[PDB]
Amino acid sequence: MGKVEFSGKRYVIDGEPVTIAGGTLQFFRVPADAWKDRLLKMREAGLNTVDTYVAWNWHEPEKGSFDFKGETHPQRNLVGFLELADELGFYVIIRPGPYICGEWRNGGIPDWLIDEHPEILAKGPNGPLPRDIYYPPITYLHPTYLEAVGEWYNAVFPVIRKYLYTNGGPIISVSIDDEPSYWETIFQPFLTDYNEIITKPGGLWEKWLEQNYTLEDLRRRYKGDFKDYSEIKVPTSFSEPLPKLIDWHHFKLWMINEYVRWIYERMAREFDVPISILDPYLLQVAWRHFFTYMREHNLKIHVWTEFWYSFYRSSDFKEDKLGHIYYKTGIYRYHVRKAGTPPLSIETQSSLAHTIDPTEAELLYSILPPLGIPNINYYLFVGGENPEGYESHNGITWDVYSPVGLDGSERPHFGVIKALSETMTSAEGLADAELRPKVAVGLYEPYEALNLWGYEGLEESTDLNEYLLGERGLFTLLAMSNTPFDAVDLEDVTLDELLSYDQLWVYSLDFMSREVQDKLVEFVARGGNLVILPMLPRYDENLEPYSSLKDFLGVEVEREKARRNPRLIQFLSVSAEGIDRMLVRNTVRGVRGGEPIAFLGEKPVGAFVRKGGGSAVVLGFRLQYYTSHHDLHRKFVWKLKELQGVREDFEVTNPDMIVLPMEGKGYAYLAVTNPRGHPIKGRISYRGLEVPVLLDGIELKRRGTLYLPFGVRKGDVEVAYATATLVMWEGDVLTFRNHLSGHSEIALKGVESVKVSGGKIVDGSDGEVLRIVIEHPGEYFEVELL
Amino acid sequence: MGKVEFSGKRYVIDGEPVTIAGGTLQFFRVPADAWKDRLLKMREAGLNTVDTYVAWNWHEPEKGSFDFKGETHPQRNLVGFLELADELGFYVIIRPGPYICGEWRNGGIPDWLIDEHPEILAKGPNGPLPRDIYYPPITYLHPTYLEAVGEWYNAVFPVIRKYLYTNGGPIISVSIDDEPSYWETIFQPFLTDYNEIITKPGGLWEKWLEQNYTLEDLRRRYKGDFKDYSEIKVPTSFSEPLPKLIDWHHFKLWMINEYVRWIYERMAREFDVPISILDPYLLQVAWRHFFTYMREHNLKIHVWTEFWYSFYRSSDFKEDKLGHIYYKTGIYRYHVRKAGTPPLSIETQSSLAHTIDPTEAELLYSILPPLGIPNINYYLFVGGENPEGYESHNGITWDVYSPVGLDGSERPHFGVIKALSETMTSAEGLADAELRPKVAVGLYEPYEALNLWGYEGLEESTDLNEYLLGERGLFTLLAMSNTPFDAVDLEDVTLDELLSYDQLWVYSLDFMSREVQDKLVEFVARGGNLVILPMLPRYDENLEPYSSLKDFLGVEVEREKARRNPRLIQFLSVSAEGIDRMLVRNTVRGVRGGEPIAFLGEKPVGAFVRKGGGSAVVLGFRLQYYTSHHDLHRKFVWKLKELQGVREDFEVTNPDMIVLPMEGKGYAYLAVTNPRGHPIKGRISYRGLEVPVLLDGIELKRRGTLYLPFGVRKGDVEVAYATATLVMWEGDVLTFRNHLSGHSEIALKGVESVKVSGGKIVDGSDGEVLRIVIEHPGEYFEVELL
Ligand SMILES: N[C@@H]1[C@@H](O)[C@H](O)[C@@H](CO)O[C@H]1O
Ligand SMILES: N[C@@H]1[C@@H](O)[C@H](O)[C@@H](CO)O[C@H]1O
Repeated sequence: MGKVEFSGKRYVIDGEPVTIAGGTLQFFRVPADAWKDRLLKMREAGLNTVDTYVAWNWHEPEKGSFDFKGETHPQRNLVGFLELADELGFYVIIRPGPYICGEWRNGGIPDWLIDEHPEILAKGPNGPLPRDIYYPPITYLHPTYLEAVGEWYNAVFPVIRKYLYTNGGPIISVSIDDEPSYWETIFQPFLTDYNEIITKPGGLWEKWLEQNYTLEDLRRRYKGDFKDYSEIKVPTSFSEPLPKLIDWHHFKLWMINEYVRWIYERMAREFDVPISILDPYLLQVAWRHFFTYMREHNLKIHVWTEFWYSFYRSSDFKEDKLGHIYYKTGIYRYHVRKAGTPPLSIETQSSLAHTIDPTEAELLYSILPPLGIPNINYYLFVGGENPEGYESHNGITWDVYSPVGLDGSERPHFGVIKALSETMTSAEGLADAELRPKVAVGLYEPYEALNLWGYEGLEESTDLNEYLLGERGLFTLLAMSNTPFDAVDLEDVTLDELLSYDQLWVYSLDFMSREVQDKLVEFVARGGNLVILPMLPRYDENLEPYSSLKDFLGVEVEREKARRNPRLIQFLSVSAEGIDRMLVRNTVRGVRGGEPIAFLGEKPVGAFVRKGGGSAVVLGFRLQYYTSHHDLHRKFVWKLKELQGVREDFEVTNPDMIVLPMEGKGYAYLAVTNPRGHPIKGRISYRGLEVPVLLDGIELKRRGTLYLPFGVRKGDVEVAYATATLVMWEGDVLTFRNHLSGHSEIALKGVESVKVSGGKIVDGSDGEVLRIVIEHPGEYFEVELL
Repeated sequence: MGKVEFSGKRYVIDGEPVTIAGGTLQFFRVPADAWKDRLLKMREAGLNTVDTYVAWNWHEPEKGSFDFKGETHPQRNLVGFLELADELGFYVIIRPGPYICGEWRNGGIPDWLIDEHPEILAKGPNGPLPRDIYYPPITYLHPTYLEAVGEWYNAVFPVIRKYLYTNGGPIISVSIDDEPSYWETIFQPFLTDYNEIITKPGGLWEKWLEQNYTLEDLRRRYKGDFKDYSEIKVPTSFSEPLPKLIDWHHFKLWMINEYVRWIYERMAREFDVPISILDPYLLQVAWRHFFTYMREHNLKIHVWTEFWYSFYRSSDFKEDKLGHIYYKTGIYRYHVRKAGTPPLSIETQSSLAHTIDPTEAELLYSILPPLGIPNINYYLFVGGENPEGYESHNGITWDVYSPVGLDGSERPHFGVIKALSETMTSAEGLADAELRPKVAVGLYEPYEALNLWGYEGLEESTDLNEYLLGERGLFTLLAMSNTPFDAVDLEDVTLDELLSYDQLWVYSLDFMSREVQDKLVEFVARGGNLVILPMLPRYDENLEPYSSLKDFLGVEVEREKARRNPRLIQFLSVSAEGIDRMLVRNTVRGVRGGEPIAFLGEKPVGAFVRKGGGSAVVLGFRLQYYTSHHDLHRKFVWKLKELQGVREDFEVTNPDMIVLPMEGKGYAYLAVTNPRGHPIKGRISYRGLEVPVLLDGIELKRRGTLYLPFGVRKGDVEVAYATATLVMWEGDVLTFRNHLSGHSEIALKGVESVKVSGGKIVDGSDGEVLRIVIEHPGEYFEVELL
């Protein structure tokens, strides 16, 4: 019967592509007598999909007693919820754990398991962890754990199976665990896991060492005199060799990988819909290890992501967050496009901030499609409450500003979700259209680890949160400079992939593998344009001296140590052509050789070198997002792009108008956004076409986003452009939305006349085109083709 | 001829009270041909005062080479700027340093001084500080530094004296240095200052010790066996008695005080206008030591404050900030009102955030008058540029989103400043009206120091930023529960002052002085109502066992250590009557004895006692601002208020409508604000009135604030209430502003009928009270009395 398939960027249900617009309704945390009303409110919001966990400890409250029908509590009626969601026309994404996070007791793991079998608990290097901590960590690969999970799955899997879309029910995907990260302990490298199955002679650590390295390799890599693998003790402090620390991290990722494989093999045998997972490891760059392991073991897993930015404070989704969002969507889509599964955000923050400003929510949600993710689930969409004994992180409450309250109230971001869902499910060709940046950023996994840890040994700081990702990060600068970027894994990426970009930015610390340094050399030599900062690498992956990149480039970068104490971090000024005293923070390194292009006083601190038809810019400083009237940071980006020949497909008159062109075959949708949120006006050019023509500019009165059609066609009729979002085109009626100003300009080919409702034509022109300006007193208006 | 006096809350100029509405125009950073136009823009904003620094290193670029007239650079023409400001009818606040901060090179200190005399530099405990750090720190009491400062003052003081308001010029105050804080090093207790003049035998530390304590005292306080003061070496680490660390902190404050007095003695000789200072120490609760010092040396200094919340990122002035602003305004006005000088914010952030949302700016600024500060200077008001060689923190730019840009453009918070300043200068009786809370918080200065350091030696955590001050702090919870509060210094406050409140909240750590413990006992014995959390003190100021408060209360509190590792900090649920599973964080202590009122499972963790004539609520947990549908943290505050009989003078139907009553002699103004910013509707009860009567609730559509008149009158005519701000009443014309909804209700007594302009009457009633509901299409409308 029913079919759930996938192609390109979408799931395909019974042979029709569908864009997922989902809300999370955790049935087990919402009164059963309210489920139907709340699903009707999701219908009203334009959602086609419902996401829910299934919690082990909820449905098996005592060992051996399973309740999926509401026999012991009406909120244990999984069966009834799945039947109701189906009757009401929803797809279901189901997430049966065992771990479900969810701010729920033990993340779904039963106390009766942990209390009876404390030997499964993960341990610290000096003994047990405390027991009153949230989500008690567990040693994944302990057989007693796995056996118990298997018994959970044996109960719940037959219910899932019966209700799969392929069997006449609603369920379209089953997810593995929940963002498995060692129970949110991977961030702290010596908190976990020292369980004896790991650390004993012949234990998992020793076996993993033996599978990955020769003993001699480890003697050289860790600078040790080992006579047997059993002599290489688990690390317990930052005084141990950095290579060994990196290995300990990757060992943990390996154990998570084995756990995920174990679950996958059970799910794959039982279910013929897509098997999914959310944010493996709670890392991003380290996904390289996940996708490689999937390929190695033929695991057909659909990896999904999430976007969370504010917890237990008001929302804070403004221009500051763009760097991080661009980075995360970038590295996500790099891997998922190569796996061939649809990009999807299974958790898109809609709760857990105390007050969610609708314009900030709009910015977050609406930037996901141009950044490659058109399939979006809002979490938590339906507010709830925690049954007694199942509280964890919020006490009784599970309604922290959800779009629909526990009482059925509608909060302001409900209407944001509704408007964007209508567009995403209805606008022809939008989901399939793709941003195609001219620029890439090169990410390097080991640095993610170091940032996670706050590692301090090196010449350069590991505060990549500050210099790359955050409110002043380089990535935020690139976004706000109107420089869209792909993100690539520097170890995995091919030369041909790199050379597909006009400019590659690489942030370097002291060390960089031989394989990556040599690759960058080849990139440049073959015509690539590099920007590298704030130093060149001096060491390889083993911390042994190695500098092929630097030697090829023919410059020299002074040695200087970056500072960590905020009071001691310098405030310095760098000048360049057309750039008088641009602020830079922290230690600045002289760059000798090549053509000097930036200066700290009379000292060169950035240089340009050409090699064949390629080039490199080497900066001895951290370039960050700062803005002002003078706006030198943005200007410097633009000067580097001009130096290396980078030309975007679009131009703007107002630098605060951020444009992301979503290109399809013969058409595009330009996402046009105002992240700063102050009123802005300007013109845009796309591939040489300047818009608007009759209006003085596109006006965006506040923070928000438009998806402007360029070349969207049906038959012989084309929307050459519009300054309003084309929400849908049904028969001969075009529905447009412009919630950011009171007028819109539309340019049409192939039609002689129109009738407008919800507004008045106040201006127009041509033979070439039917151009009209419509004043509309609301957000929505319709143009009927005659 | 002119006189500058002061009474109450206001400076009194030529016999008349004036409300200060200022902007900073740092003439030295603004092109001289724009000064006039910028000052005229300030007059359009309703500003009556201009603030500026005078920079030593700018007007003395070489030793002995002074320029105050533009003889060497047009922006050195201080004299010309003062004449201009005077011609244009501005008051001037002048701030001649020597330190001026200002994101300016060395904070104003000449390089030729530091380069010739490095012996004046502050030292670290291990060696010199680095030379390339911002604001090179200086040993204030080094005779070579003070000689140099004296020469600066011998040059600029005659200029300032000529231009004093008392001598026919515009200058109404001269400020001392700038927030002297040991050059932003006081926060790190072991970064500074180990200059030999401090640390040597017979040096400033040893002399301070001997002035403050006997040797016998120090043996007790430090648990030591010293036979000489020379054995008591300066601390360089936390492996010192905690009292000794507190004394090292206080000794630095004393050095700052000495520096201030040295400056003050020179100024007082020269100047007969108020001598002012901004935020001594960059601390708040430590102001006790500054006011005590003022008293002890008979210094007449006017202490002013500042409000800054976002740096080098977008503004973020939402509900999360209210706890800190209530705290800081509270402790400021506690001290300043005892001093008898006017409350004034000399720097009210209007720049240095990348984009300032006007609603967030309005919340920041408009909350100051109801929190006791009607005199406000907006910094930086006029955007500028730094002369070459004088950059520090921003490179070339000094225009980071100022209200007036470098090019004279207006940014969106200009209009917010204009509208507030027009109201503060025109609304009769507004500036003199006073908040009179029912509740106070008791602040304890040693705990401020421990929060600065992140001190780890105690049972309780010193993370007061988290538990008291910040986004989830207790003080934000108080503010958002509609509980205005005063903030009192526990050490200084009299019993009489305490007993004037209906409830006192005290956050306690392990130790609390015998004086303060005993004062708390007396307070409850004499009828006071105490709330104390999350423990009772077990030690006195010398860390010897001392538990007078506990002993009097007759409770016992479990001993448990609070956690610092975020992964290990507990999430727990506390219940009470009406309160099912309210979230708490971190360790929870049983409280045995008294009437149990709060429970962790079956364990009492909060008790209520009645002792002497008063009462005390003792909580073994940290109460924080979390919100949700259930809203249990606000509800718990409400329950405790009820328990102890605390009744505000107002009631409100919407708990997000925050109300601060400003009480006058025969009238009041109710500040009504929407800090969360989502649209809110509600009704207010106040002064026996219901507001509104006809209109369907007061609507605040977005973040912002109204000052609603109650009882404002001229002769027989009285505004009983209105739901718009009364900005001015001139002749028979009342001018109202409601920029937060499109309808307002007015209630007048003594007048039979009115004429409206700017709106239409859409409902009304009479008889002893004329009530009209006006629909207005703009923010302002007028009511003329007939
Ligand atoms: N998958 C988790 C959710 O289960 C949790 O509810 C959400 C908010 O903390 O964080 C995401 O990482
Ligand atoms: N008095 C300083 C100012 O001089 C500075 O310009 C402002 C912004 O950082 O902070 C205050 O603390």
